[PDB]
Formats: sequence, C-alpha cells, structure tokens
Amino acid sequence: SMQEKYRLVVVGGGGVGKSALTIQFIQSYFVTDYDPTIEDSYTKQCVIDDRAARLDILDTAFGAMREQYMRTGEGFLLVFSVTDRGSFEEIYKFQRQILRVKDRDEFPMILIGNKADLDHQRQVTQEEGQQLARQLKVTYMEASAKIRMNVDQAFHELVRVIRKFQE
Ligand SMILES: Nc1nc2c(ncn2[C@@H]2O[C@H](COP(=O)(O)OP(=O)(O)O)[C@@H](O)[C@H]2O)c(=O)[nH]1
Ligand SMILES: [Mg+2]
Repeated sequence: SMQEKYRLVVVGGGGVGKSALTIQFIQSYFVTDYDPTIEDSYTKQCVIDDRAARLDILDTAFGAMREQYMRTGEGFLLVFSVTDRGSFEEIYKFQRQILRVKDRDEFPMILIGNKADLDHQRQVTQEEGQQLARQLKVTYMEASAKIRMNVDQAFHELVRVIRKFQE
C-alpha cells in the first residue's frame, strides 16, 4: 500500500460463461449451473510479467447502475459464447455502452470467445471472432471455462492492456 490493484469487469449475454470463467480463474473449478442472476465480486493476487497485481473482478449478471460499474471499471472482458450467435452480436452493444460512459474513443478491453471446447456446436467461427475484434480494435482470445483453456491468460492479458494504456 499503495499497491497495484485493478477493477476488472466481466460483461456479456445471456449464459456465455461470465461466471464459469471467473470461478475457474479464482478457484480452478468448473461450475455447471451457477445461478444466472447472481452478480458478485472476487479478488485474486497475481504476478503478471513479474509484477504483483491484485485483481478485483466483478462478474456481472442498461441504466445508471451498470453505467456506474462501467464508470469505475479499469478494464473489461467482453465475453460471448462461440455456440450463441446472439451473444456474439450483443458484443457491439457492450463496447458502445462502455465507450459512452468513458467518453473516450478507446479503453482497455479484450474480446473473449468462450465455450471453444464445443467445437461441433459453434455458431461463430474463429475468423468471425477475429474480424469482430479488428472492427472493435481489441485483442481476441478464445477460451473454455470447462477445460480451463486461456482462463488465467485472458485476465493476465487484460491487465497487460491496462498497463500499456498507462505507459
Ligand atoms: N461446454 C462449456 N460450457 C460452459 C463453458 N462456460 C460456461 N459453460 C456453461 O454454460 C452455462 C452458463 O454458464 P455461466 O458461467 O453461468 O454463464 P453466465 O450467465 O454468463 O454467468 C453453464 O451451464 C456452464 O457450465 C465452457 O467453456 N464450455
Ligand atoms: Mg453468471
């Protein structure tokens, strides 16, 4: 104290895996039916590029309320499910809401295509995910909360993005 601390916010539809990713990150356990309504906060002490960081993570479940957690958010995971086209299309809305709240033309965010383990149920291709990330000028990562693919990496990379914005 003063210590490096980051308020990270996980946003997205609609059963995309916001809770599963968060709980995998914090506890290394995969939750299969986590109450979809529950919005809660978690903390993890990490070492990223050899530098200590406390990550405070809001697992979200539009108006003043959401505007406020967007206002204080230092970085955002924009999550969709690769098996849910609707959730993919919703990403546009989230990014626009965040930039409106921030009154900025860019802000630390990463696009996450979750449920990549369900390779024969995909409604969104990896190429389509990469194209969306290009349009939004953000980093894209595919993940799976179920097999714990790119879970730590997604959160670490968001911190890297925040740090690069502060360089
Ligand atoms: N197969 C698979 N299922 C997932 C994955 N992530 C979440 N789920 C499942 O999808 C459902 C919704 O996940 P959840 O984390 O509650 O979604 P949220 O509403 O965005 O918080 C649950 O049944 C989870 O087990 C994943 O990477 N792969
Ligand atoms: Mg949830």
